[PDB]
Amino acid sequence: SDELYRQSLEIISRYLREQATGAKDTKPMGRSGATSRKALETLRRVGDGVQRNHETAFQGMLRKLDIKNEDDVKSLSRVMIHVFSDGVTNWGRIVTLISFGAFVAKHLKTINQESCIEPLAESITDVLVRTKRDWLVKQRGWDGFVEFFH
Ligand SMILES: COC(=O)[C@@H](Cc1ccccc1)NC(=O)c1cc(C)c(S(=O)(=O)Nc2cc(C(F)(F)F)ccc2Cl)s1
Repeated sequence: SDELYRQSLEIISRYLREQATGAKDTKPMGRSGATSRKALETLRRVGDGVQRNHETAFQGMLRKLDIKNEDDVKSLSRVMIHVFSDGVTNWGRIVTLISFGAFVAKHLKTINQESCIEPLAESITDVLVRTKRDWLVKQRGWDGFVEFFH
């Protein structure tokens, strides 16, 4: 019964999976699909920029966390709650979180741990929704995300 969680996971999972594999998911979107489609298109544009600009920082974080398997992916939300909460909440920081997700998803594909990508998307979505639900609600959720970056 948690639409914010469901929609956020759908968007984040889609972005991480396509980033890691290079393949678009042809399956139709769930509820509020038009918005989710625009949110995904927005992440492709903004998140690809973030990944280019944040390579150094993202490599630094990946080295320190040393993520190599499902056990490391399952412990990630505890670390990322700390990292993500340690700064001003805005849409930019939220994109950075998801973009770091995509960066880690690409790494997981590289080391033949592609099966960890869905658990990673869950972890990222957990961090976002658990820490920022109230903020996301006030900022009009994914409709707000799309509008902000238009
Ligand atoms: C305000 O929006 C920013 O300025 C974004 C870019 C941006 C600019 C314009 C449009 C969209 C985005 N950038 C940042 O918010 C950040 C960049 C760094 C390097 C940090 S950090 O120092 O806290 N490191 C760190 C933090 C996270 C996160 F997101 F979970 F908090 C994951 C991974 C890393 Cl390595 S936050």
